[PDB]
Amino acid sequence: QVNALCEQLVKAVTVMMDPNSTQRYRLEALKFCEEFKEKCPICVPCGLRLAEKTQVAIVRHFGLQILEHVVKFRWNGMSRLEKVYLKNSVMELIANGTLNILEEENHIKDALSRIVVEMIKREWPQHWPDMLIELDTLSKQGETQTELVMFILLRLAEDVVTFQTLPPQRRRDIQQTLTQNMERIFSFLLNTLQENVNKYQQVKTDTSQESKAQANCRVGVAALNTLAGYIDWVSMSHITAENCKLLEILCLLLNEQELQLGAAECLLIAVSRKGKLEDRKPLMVLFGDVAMHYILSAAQTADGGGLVEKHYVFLKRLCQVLCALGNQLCALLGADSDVETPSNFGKYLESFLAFTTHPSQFLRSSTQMTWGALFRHEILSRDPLLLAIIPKYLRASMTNLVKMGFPSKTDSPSCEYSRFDFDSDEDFNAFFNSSRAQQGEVMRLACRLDPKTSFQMAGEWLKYQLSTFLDAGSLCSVFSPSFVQWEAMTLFLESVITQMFRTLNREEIPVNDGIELLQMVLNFDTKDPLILSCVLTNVSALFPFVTYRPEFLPQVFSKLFSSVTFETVEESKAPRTRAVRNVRRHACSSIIKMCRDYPQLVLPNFDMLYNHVKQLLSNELLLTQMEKCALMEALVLISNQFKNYERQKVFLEELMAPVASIWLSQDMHRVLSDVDAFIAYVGTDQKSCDPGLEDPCGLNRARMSFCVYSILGVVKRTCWPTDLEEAKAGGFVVGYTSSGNPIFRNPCTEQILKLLDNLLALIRTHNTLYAPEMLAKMAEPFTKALDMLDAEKSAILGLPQPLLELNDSPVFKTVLERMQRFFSTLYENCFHILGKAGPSMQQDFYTVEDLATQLLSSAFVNLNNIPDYRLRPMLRVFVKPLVLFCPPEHYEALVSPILGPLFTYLHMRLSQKWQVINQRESQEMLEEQLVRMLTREVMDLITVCCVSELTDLGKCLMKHEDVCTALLITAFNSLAWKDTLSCQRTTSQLCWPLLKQVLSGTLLADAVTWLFTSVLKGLQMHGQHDGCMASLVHLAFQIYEALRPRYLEIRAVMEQIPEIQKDSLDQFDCKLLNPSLQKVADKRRKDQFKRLIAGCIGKPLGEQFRKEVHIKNLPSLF
Repeated sequence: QVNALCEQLVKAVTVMMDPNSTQRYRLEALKFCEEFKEKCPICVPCGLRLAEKTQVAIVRHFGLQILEHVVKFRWNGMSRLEKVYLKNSVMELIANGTLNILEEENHIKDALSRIVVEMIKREWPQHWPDMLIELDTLSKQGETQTELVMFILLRLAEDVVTFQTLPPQRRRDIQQTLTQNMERIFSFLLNTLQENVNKYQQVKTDTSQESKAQANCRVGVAALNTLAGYIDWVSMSHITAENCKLLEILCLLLNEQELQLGAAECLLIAVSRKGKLEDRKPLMVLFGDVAMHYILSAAQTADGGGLVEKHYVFLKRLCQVLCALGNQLCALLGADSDVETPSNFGKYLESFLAFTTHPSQFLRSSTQMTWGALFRHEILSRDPLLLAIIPKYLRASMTNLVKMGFPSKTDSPSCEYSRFDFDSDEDFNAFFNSSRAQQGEVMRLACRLDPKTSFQMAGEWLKYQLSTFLDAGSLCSVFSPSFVQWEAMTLFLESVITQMFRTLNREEIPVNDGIELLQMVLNFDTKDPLILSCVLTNVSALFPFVTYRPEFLPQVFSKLFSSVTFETVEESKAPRTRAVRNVRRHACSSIIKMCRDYPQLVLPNFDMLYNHVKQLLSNELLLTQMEKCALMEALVLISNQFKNYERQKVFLEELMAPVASIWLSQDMHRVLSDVDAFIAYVGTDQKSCDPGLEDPCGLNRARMSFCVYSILGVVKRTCWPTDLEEAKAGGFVVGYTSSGNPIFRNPCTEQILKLLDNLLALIRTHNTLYAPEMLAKMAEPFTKALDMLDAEKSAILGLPQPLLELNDSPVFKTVLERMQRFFSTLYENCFHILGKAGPSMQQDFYTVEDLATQLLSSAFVNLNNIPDYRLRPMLRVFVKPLVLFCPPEHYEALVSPILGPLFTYLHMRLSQKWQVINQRESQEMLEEQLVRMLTREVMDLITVCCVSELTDLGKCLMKHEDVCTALLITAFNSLAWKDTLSCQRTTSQLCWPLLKQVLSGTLLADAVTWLFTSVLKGLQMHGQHDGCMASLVHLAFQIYEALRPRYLEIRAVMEQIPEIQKDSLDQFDCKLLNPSLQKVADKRRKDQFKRLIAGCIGKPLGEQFRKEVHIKNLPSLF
């Protein structure tokens, strides 16, 4: 009667998991299986019958699965005798009903472990008085039983600590029972691991008894994985209980290749705990001769093996162990007197340096953080051993700055490890660039400790590159030793000199040697653009020496300005390569940096610099617009040093007059007004495309770009003297505020205000051009002229940038990309002008006649059709600086009338697109990521607009009604969105001040209904993140004691939270309703009602990647 039903089930399985079965028989079989679990009361003895070892494992995997199902749901409708019969029968399965440990399927053990762990979840807190003793006794009987016990303990700890697939009150009961008996649990795990490991040691080698070797080995693996499952979260006292004997056992396991990875992971998890400082002291035991003996022996033994998938991972693990150990030593010294410098610090530094010189790029990048923590420490940066290893570290660092080791090539021994750790040359390029940017900071931290040797090696390297001839891939290259060694030397010298002038006294600076190097790089000459860029960066790096010997100032000029006109490669026979543009750009940039950081040196030469610049501007076709306006920015930076209002005023009028004639001409005025004439001027209406006849339009859009760039530069660079006395003397102070603050006037104001109107017209036409009605007016080859650039797409999508040789590569290679870049840089540059316009000319720009209405009629014309990738730079570049740089007197004049409808539209749009996303390769995730970053920028803008404990401007906003009815729903509706980093930002900093200033209106608003659902749904959204849990509960506690003594409608949703006892709630609510603070005082009532809200706590996905989500102290191997 049951054996026939079990045969029917076996038929359902053999037709279910069969590729030959048609879908109809298959779907009906599935229905019979799920309906067997759901509809049958005799599923327990059937499932127990199917799990017999004699049956096929598949059927068994079904049977226990069925059984599992029972203890999940059908348990509720069960009797006591059925329960105890199920426990006894399942334990009989663990003791006897299991296949041989060597050949038993692992997933069978996993399902059985699911059963036992679920039965533990159900009744272990009270109904299992001797479960630990029982698991111990049954484990002692055999090896299979010990392994299964390891599975049960690991999965149990995973579910109770991380996944929380268990009633919450039972979760606290089980967690407290674990914490109480944790000494016995960890003692059992350690004793069993040591026992099975010792038996493995005694049976390491036998003639024909390998079954016990592989068996006890696998048992040791399971025990190590369970220990790794507990070490991550248990208290530190159990790790160091028996005088840290766990650490010595794990170190003894490092020599065993079959168990080394597990021991290394357990040790790494142990030393990576950022817990209580006094409990982390005994970790320093690992600096001893014994622990470092096993660690170093197993480490350099693993390196002796080739690039095998095992030895490399183990080597990474040990490297991370040494890193986290060093971070521990850095984190302990200085805070406690009992912590001292280890006796074997020198050998540790030598081995760590050996990891720094390793071919693997990953291993080299892993040590950089610990090195920075060593150099940054106050005590260890004075230890003579570290200072003794600093020269070797700097030499190895210089060796590491050269970009070599691409996985596609085979020129370096790093290429092999790069093939192991990376997918393509692009990944290796981006990773190497970032890690190099980090070793710049760590390397400077090393240079401040030994300036003499660092400057010595930098100078020697510079002389080497100036004298030595190296292979260069046309005599030009980007991957050759020439370019990579030139770049590495340039960055090294840059960091060395920068930190030198940052730390060294002026009395101890090698002026003669630095001046010598500056002369050597000024005399050096190359026709290669990239090398020329390296030379320019070396001149800008060596420039501080000019202050001691300003005689070099002419020649330096000659080196920079000549580089501005580096068209010597090709004039008109072929287009200029991207390398050339990069060189001229480096030249103009270096000129700006010189005029910005040393204005008093260039000021007496303002006449010759102005004359040479205007001689470069005499020919319109010679210089690029960015180059022209960059040199203009330099001239303005020099002009600021005049410190006289009328002088800088006259110079700016004369400088901007050519921009005034082109910008204020009625032809240009009509171009920026009519949307059709704008297209005819830019030239996007071209039906048939030919390389010729496109030049006049290029001069048109080039002239417009020149005007916009010039306005942006003059607004950005012009400034009045910092010192108030020099401001009054030069005529820059024209009044005083109501509060008594000074009033300043900018010389560029009178000129820029004449351009503001046409600028706003251009912004109007550009914002309108995104409408599909006007977008369809463009030609077919220019339908994507307003689309997002490919570099922006690959950048926001996280994918690496394309890898190309700058020496042989056109600047655009596509007229469509030239158009797209033009529209992007123009659209962003205009909002840069309006962004910097406020702080540049504050009162004269804020008192503009009908300012807010003109901005709403120019900058916010078509916000529906404007995409996200154009909206976010607008808010970050224009709105945020405009709000943050506006006084509270002019606050309600133009800030609020713009912020109201803008924030409203942001709430509506973000709500819509976020609904589209949450309702469910590179094209869709692109838009999704755009929405996410747009949400981040909106939340940051709203945050700084209202929070610095609420700021003054925030309250001045809270006076208004529209910004409140649009501000309150946004910050609290933002919690229900997937962006986790933006949730923690608004909760602790923004969401709470939004209530302390509406206490008088909260009674009239009755917003208790929307607020509690918003915060609860927001907890349901992320949940898993500990930060969002702590902050979201902090808000949940703040909104609990604030609205409960006012409304009774809180209990309408407070009781809708699942797994809630009315006795518990009413015994933690009514006692909280009455203050009784004079009777009972409590400060930590948060941890009391956290159990009252757990259906919203959220749980991470825990069916696919079980171990990685649970263990949070294991660094990713990357």
